[PDB]
Amino acid sequence: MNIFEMLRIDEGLRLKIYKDTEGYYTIGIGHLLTKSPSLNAAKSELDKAIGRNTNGVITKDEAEKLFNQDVDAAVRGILRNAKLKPVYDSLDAVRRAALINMVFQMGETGVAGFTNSLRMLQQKRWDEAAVNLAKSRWYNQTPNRAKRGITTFRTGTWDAYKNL
Ligand SMILES: [Cl-]
Ligand SMILES: [Cl-]
Repeated sequence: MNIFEMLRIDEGLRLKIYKDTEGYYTIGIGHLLTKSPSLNAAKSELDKAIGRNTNGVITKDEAEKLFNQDVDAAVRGILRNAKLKPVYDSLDAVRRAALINMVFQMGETGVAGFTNSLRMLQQKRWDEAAVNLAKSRWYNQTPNRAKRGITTFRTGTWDAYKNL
């Protein structure tokens, strides 16, 4: 298991523009296009992202290319973030993947906001961090996904994703 396989399980793959859990236009493997309510605005962002007149539909390879870019960006946002970097550096390989997943899902800003949980993860207080992570809009709005990430931080294994 690795970050790519992990996120692909969590986000799925869709080749036509769709609306995410928050109702925002997205495509591919969880690639957010825009927060705007306009489909045209989404189609325009899509074309700009792909480099061609897509008409709201992309191919598998194009989906994968956005994905590779998105993971890369997530990793880079963590390393440039003063609050995130130290946490990430302190963690083992499996848990690092969980942190990338959260950033990919909620942005660097969103995660950096989990001040207390981050401090607990840095301290390696797994059970405590897991309890703190659950006290969030993130867990209440997308519980199954959040549970998978929380278990990963708790155990340091890929258990929550094997079978999926
Ligand atoms: Cl882009
Ligand atoms: Cl969920």
